[PDB]
Amino acid sequence: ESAKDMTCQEFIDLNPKAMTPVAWWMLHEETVYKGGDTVTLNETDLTQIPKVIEYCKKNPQKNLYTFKN
Amino acid sequence: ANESAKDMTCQEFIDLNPKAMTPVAWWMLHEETVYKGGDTVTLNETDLTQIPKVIEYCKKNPQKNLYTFKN
Repeated sequence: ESAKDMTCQEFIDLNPKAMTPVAWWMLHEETVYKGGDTVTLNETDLTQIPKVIEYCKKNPQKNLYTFKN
Repeated sequence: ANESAKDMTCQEFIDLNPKAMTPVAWWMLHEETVYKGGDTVTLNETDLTQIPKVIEYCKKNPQKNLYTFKN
């Protein structure tokens, strides 16, 4: 029941108010934080999160975390 | 307007895909705070104790907003 177990279909079906935190976590957990003094969205997220959504629409059966491959 | 992560109600939180609860709670607890983690972004022991308290808070107060946990 971890985020790494979430499918792309589950991701695109999330309450919209959950999609940004979930996408952020997938993109950033277990990576170096490069975003500055405070935790915030940054331009990388502006460009990547829409790509995650599109990737998951095209590949709903794949796990969300396969975006990183 | 009413569609942002900051606007999530406690009822919405307890109704989430269970796989989303930890990332949503983490973001609520950490967004806009000073980053005090190590080299990489990981859960810490404060998250271990606080995230269950977030779940309990929203179960007890479904009418309140998630982000009011911080108050």
